[PDB]
Amino acid sequence: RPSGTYAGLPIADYGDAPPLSTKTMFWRTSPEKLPPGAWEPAYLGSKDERVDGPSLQQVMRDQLKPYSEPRGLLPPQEILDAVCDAIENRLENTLEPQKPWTFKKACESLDKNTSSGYPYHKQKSKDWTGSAFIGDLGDQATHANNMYEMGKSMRPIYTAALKDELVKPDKIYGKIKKRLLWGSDLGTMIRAARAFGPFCDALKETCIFNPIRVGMSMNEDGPFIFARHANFRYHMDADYTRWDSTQQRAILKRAGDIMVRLSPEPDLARVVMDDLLAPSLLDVGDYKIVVEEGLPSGCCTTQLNSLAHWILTLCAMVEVTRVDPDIVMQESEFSFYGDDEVVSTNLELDMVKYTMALRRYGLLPTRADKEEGPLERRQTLQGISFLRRAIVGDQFGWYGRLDRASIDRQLLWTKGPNHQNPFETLPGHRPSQLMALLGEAAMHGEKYYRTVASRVSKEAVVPRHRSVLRWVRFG
Repeated sequence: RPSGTYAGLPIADYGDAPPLSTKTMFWRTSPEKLPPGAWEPAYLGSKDERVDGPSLQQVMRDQLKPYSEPRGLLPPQEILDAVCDAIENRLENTLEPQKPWTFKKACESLDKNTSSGYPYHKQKSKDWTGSAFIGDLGDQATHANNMYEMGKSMRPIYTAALKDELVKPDKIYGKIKKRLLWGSDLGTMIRAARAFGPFCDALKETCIFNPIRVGMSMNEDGPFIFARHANFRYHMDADYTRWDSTQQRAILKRAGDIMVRLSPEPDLARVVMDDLLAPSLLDVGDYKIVVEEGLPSGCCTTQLNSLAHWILTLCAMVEVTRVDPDIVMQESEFSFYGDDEVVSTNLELDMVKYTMALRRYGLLPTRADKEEGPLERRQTLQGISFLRRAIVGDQFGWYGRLDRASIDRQLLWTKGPNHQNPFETLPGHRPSQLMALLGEAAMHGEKYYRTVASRVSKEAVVPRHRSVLRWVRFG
């Protein structure tokens, strides 16, 4: 029945999480050595041969601290109110009304390759028949669904984890850092997917017309989305640091009012929503801690986080320019995917005050240069980035071009089963991935593609440069 603080946060109970994984899924594609510049998978803990560093638990503690930090301020009530209304008005106008989700659809929509979280901590497939859940997950899922249909509350229990992904060298060999993941429990996933799966489908259908850019295909949808943005005189990217842990529950509650209101079973979704926003129970292994503020990375949450982003951005804009939110929306094009943003506007936005305002809400915008100061607006869209592609304009139009280093990386590394040493190579010589690479290399001109296609060829239908450029850009 423990007590006290763990990493600045109140302890609620003993934890049930199994230990943090010390394994990576990335494998080198060749045995050849790697320059000291190259990205490698994030730190693997005590057992990590590359560097003797701190414990994984220590690394997670360092991630949890920002959630203990004092919130920034709320935007002035009247602005928050007018922004929330304007946003949800916009969505009422564009969103196609939906059928409620069944338990069957909810269960289908779940990613079967990830852990079911508390209490069973098991890969979802392991109890999946192909069309239903059985055994343990079947019970948990059947239970969660009854509570959801009854409008009864259930406390989510997230399982803390650290992201296995490629990071730049100083994250491994300098100050070691690893991204915190919140793994929802199955019951929560089922309740959230019934409540809000409709909103998500509806929202996915309008990824071109609305600023929540989730669902967008970079190749097919990119050039339209960018052309839209190019109609506006000024363009910017706030590029936030620690978005998730700086969120305010008060802002997320407004985002959640919107989702709820626009759902086909709003009384049922209300309960789920309130459950998702109540102080979060996080299992860090030793303990389950209560985290009252910030955003939980677990479950829908990508849309809730984009809504919140839209709310925040529009508040700063309304505050500085004094223009009504729906008018700001008339004179503006926004792109959001959680923390990621492009904002284009015809309005004469004061950058110093816009930045002041975002910092006042407790957000941490950052400059391109990494120097302190006001946010920078440009009169060209070229240069601004979104979803890891750089936005380029040419005689034929606007497109998203992934940078060289991202492409090089996908050559150097591949996914496989979990293992302890990232440099061990995978025996056996992935064409689906190899195709899309050649595509991305095409957008970079003559010299670069010819050195990529060379490497690709060594990994043993590889056409000419302009013959794939035209494929990936147009038909």
